[PDB]
Amino acid sequence: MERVLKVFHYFENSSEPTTWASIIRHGDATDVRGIIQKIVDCHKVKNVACYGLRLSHLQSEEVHWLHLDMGVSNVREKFELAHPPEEWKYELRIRYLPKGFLNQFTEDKPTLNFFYQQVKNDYMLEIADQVDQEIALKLGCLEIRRSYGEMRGNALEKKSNYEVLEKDVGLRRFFPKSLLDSVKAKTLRKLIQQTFRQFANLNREESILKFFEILSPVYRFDKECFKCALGSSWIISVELAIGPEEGISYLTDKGANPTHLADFNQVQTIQYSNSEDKDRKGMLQLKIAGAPEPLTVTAPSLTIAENMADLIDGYCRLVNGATQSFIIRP
Repeated sequence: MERVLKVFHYFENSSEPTTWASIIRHGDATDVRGIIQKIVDCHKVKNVACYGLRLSHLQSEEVHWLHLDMGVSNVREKFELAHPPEEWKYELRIRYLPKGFLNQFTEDKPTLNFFYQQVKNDYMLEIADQVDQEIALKLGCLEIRRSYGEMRGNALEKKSNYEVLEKDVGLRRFFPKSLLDSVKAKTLRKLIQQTFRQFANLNREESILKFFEILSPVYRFDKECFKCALGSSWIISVELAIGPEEGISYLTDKGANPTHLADFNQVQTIQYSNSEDKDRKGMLQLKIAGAPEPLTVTAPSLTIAENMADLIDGYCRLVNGATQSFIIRP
């Protein structure tokens, strides 16, 4: 008949951030696009094409982005052979960013907030413990500012208000533990009071935008990179960068900008297979309007190639007005 699927997401709700999720039924005709659409529609999203679905095994670090055309029941059955349902996590995420994405999301608050929460969640989890103290302070203060959006500008100068954050809410919701564990409760207070002061005047949008401005120099959230190789006979190792500003590009130096290969609007088709020989690499091949030869990518695994295929295809849908896939199947 049908089955129920928990899908975590970053649409804010008056509860624990970990517990932001939607429980949706799915039949045996339902596809991934269906799920996404269903969920984003509830929250009045305008930029529907920006969103994708990422499957994670809770034990291992492996990550699989589910393709929009794929059936839910088909894909769920495949992964449930490997490991039981409780070990998988399905979470909705923004993966396919438009050019000027921040400025655009400004006209779509649910999405701007979703992106903010997704990225802030990734920050806290990956690098907050090893970013500068000044940065970890600022980014936390900005969340206070946004989160307590009605609060006065000097309200944290009043001990008792800071105390609510210390004791009732917990400073763990805003700052990394490394920051909290060094510095004394009384010196941290004076640092937070003082840091918050420079963002006291900001509204919720200004807060969210300032967050990104401060985060982007020290943490990448505007593209994905893959170490793989280009060429169909002479293979060359590179680190591809795929994102809005650069389209498909490759990295060279630390500090130097990506070198451009091709924009998404030129990509005509996408196909991927596992290494076309005796190996376990993943081949990914693109037909591109303008170039004579197609762009043959060799990734370290089929999983990475599958994931690269989703990324590019997702962007192709976005950049054109498309709902058809640009991935050639059988």
